[PDB]
Amino acid sequence: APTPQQVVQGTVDELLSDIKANKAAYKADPQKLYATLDRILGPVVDAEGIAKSVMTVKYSRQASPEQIKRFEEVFKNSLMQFYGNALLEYDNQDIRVLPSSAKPSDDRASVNMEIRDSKGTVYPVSYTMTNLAGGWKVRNVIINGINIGKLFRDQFADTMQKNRNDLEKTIAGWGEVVAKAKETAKAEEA
Ligand SMILES: CCCCCCCCCCCCCCCC(=O)OC[C@H](COP(=O)(O)OC[C@@H](O)CO)OC(=O)CCCCCCC[C@@H]1C[C@@H]1CCCCCC
Ligand SMILES: CCCCCCCCCCCCCCCC(=O)OC[C@H](COP(=O)(O)OC[C@H](O)CO)OC(=O)CCCCCCC[C@@H]1C[C@@H]1CCCCCC
Repeated sequence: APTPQQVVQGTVDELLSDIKANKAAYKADPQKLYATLDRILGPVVDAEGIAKSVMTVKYSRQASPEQIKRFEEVFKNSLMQFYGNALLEYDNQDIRVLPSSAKPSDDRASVNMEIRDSKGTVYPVSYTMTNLAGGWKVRNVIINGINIGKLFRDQFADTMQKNRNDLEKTIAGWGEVVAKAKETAKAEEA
């Protein structure tokens, strides 16, 4: 069986080489890029675990499985809509998966990497992995010190309090949280 390090390295190599070979077709049709993303990342992403992680048990247990699913989709689709093109504009950059001692039989692990971009500007990116029945999957992403999972966890709680714990209202507006997540991170970084 593979280790979380290999699952990361393999996914990075597969996705980057796939984008490089088809960079022209994706720039012309983003729906093709979105499909390839779902095909490559889908198997290695714990979408339901991430959704529940952002909602917290306090709110997920007030939601139906059909509702949690609809929250996954708004999350996925909005992430691709506002941050999918980023994988095309700068796929010329370098990535380095840093060492790790995690074994395949482990139940949890964190895999760190570095992204050298624009003349060598390095930001760390970390992936919190969890070993499930379907193998190792991403459960959280930390970027340059910003716990993205906790960021959305806080935004979800703030929006739920404003909507008087209306899940439907929160889901119908979650696209706007994702769209602003980048500046939300920049402000929290300065
Ligand atoms: C169940 C279904 C699963 C499917 C889910 C779909 C998920 C969608 C994926 C969305 C990807 C997010 C990219 C970050 C966007 C960003 O942040 O916006 C530009 C950035 C800002 O930075 P910067 O401050 O320079 O520019 C800002 C100026 O506006 C200031 O003026 O820059 C860049 O382009 C850097 C891009 C480099 C990223 C490439 C790294 C490797 C790729 C991601 C894969 C690896 C995944 C492996 C998974 C493990 C199993
Ligand atoms: C439900 C489905 C989930 C699917 C999960 C799939 C995993 C995909 C993993 C994608 C990793 C991409 C990392 C590149 C970002 C970057 O290289 O950008 C740095 C800059 C900060 O550094 P700067 O301050 O610019 O440094 C400059 C000097 O300071 C000058 O002085 O931009 C930023 O802020 C980055 C932060 C933007 C926030 C958007 C988050 C979207 C992203 C897709 C993930 C989230 C997945 C869900 C998480 C829930 C647990």
